[PDB]
Amino acid sequence: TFLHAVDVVLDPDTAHPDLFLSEDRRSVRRCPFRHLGESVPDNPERFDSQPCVLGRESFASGKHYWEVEVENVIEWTVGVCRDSVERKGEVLLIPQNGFWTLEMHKGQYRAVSSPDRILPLKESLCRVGVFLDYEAGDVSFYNMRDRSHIYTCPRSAFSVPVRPFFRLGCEDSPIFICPALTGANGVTVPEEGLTLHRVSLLEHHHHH
Amino acid sequence: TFLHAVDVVLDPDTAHPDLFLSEDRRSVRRCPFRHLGESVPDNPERFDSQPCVLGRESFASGKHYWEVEVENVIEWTVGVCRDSVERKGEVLLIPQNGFWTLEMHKGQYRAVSSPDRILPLKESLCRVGVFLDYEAGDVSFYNMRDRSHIYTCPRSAFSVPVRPFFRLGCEDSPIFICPALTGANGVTVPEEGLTLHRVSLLEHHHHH
Ligand SMILES: [Zn+2]
Ligand SMILES: [Zn+2]
Repeated sequence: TFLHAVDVVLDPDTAHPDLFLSEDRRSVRRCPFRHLGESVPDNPERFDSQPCVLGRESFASGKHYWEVEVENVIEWTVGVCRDSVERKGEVLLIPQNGFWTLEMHKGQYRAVSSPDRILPLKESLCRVGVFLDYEAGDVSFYNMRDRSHIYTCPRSAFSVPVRPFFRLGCEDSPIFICPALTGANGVTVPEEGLTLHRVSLLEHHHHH
Repeated sequence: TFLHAVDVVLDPDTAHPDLFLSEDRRSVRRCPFRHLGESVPDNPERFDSQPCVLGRESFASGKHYWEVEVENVIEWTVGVCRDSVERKGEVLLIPQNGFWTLEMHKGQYRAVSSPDRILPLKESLCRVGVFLDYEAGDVSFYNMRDRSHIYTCPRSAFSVPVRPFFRLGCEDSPIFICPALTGANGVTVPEEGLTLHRVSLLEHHHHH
């Protein structure tokens, strides 16, 4: 019955080597330059060619959703994939291969990353909802400005656990995976209440 | 751990008699005129003076949130209350009486319905999130345009179950309680997917 508002954190062991994750692993950009790191170049979990990264959490049942900020990113993909998807080479990001996606490519939105399913959106998307109903075989996408439906993929027998999926098709342009709401978690609330609480990859550059 | 994105439906047995609920009990307005109905004028669950209505579901544990559309409503209150709150006469809608609220009154937003806690918001709110962390004693409010925090009430020992709470301080102006996202639930998904799916109290009037 209950819809889970997921708290998505990225899995750095899946991330293509050109992706730079925030310290909190909740935002990611593709950087043109290398950061000297501790990370294995080509462990089997890692996407080696497609500039992709997965959420750490997998879902095997139930209803789940999360939201992604994509303003100022010209090329991106969001959605869900099987935990078993192929990671190596020029993987086709299509349902038949275990990927259920929404893409921005060359100023258009494409259902299931298909040049034959251009979605006739009438505004630039800024915050996209990704929705999963596992048993119903449903991956759906929402415009979170007005909570309006964008697309539901053809219904699928997922069979294995699925994970949040992300692709960055352009450089120097971060996406932000919106944390689940937490209220005042961890924060002292004064006797009159806590007002307008505020707690970035936007400042990451290579011109130091 | 998990945040519940609640699907809130109103309880008509709590609603002040001047409130008119949509057929699906997910939106409400205060109407100046009577609708000939089947409803008891003054059952003990019903607010008799404060123009208020509760959600049907109560929460005794965990983290929960829901969202409310309030555009074009000049006077409204949203929040959480104890299931045990007083229903009769001119109840003071304050924490000490079991009400944790955010109010729009006379062009200002007021924390806990207090004329002494005017919130310095810099935009007109359109969609408000109401958040509960029961064990942490937390009722929080969010601006869902950008998922920004507005206010957390002083932390409270709720003790008994709590319910969604709504007040309509003006006439002919509906609030819409946003349904939990459902993807394509109940809807046939064509072989190419389902595109831009669309499924009102805005048309309710007394000039027939
Ligand atoms: Zn960099
Ligand atoms: Zn009416």
